[PDB]
Amino acid sequence: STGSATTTPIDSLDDAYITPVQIGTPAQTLNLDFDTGSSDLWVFSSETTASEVDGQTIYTPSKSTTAKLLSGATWSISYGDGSSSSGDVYTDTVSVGGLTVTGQAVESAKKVSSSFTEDSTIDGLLGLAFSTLNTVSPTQQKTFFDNAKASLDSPVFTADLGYHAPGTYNFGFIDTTAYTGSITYTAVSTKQGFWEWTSTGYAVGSGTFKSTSIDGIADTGTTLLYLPATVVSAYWAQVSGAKSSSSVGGYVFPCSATLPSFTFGVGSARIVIPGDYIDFGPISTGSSSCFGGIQSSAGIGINIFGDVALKAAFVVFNGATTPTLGFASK
Repeated sequence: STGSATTTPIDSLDDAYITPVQIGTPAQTLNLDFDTGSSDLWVFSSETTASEVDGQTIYTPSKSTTAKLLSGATWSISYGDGSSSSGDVYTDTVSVGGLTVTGQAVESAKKVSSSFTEDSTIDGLLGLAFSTLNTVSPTQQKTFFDNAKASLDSPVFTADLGYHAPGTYNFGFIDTTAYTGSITYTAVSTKQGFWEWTSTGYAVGSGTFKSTSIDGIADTGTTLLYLPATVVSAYWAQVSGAKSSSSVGGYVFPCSATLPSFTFGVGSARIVIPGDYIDFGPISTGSSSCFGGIQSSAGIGINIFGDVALKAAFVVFNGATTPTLGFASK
């Protein structure tokens, strides 16, 4: 089997991407944030504290003939941005882009933090990191991809995120029309539960390439590119007037600037992020200070190849026995 679903930016800045997901019988379609940096599929639901729901579409398991309470199971998750959610668990039929899993753990939120409430466009998350990170207790549950894997034509999914445009998540096949040149594959460590890999270096604009190993994670659920402070300083030094602002919470730059590109290495191959991808607009409405899309990972504890980086590439998440990551230009 295979699946193919369009993923759509939630706003004009590409702050996140939503993908329609069918849950239950008859189908209930929720728009979920596909997140290769976590491993829980959770949804706004009929169980969610009413004051914490503001415009989201909810899953109502009592209206699904295939929903079953997973008795005794609970979940609770905290994300890198400090947001969180928790609740109990149903199993139900879940389909993405034509690909159907029966008996998928659907984690129903009883509580969500303010960040989730305040974002009316995201109805939940669908985690695509390794199932070892799944938070369901006392019986850990598998991700959608792990449940689908054995039925897939090939044990892979691909992320093809758009810049200010829709893109695609495919399951079970590699669309050879969706990228240019060849795909370069690189080793993955699953020791932390992430799609963790090592970039071979970087360049700023038309500058020379710096060969240096940068360990990080391929994370579709993170907006920006978070790299070591050395790398990030080198980038923003090429933008006149750019500075790190502790009051804003990262690098800002004059909105009048033209941003240079940023290149990252994948083995001997090179992925170029155009400068426009690194512009996240005014820090507040009407401001002439703009927020940068490349930020320091110092104090996160991990480097994150988030959407800013991933949307410049066609990315293969290879879930074979020995997992690997593939990157192509497009």
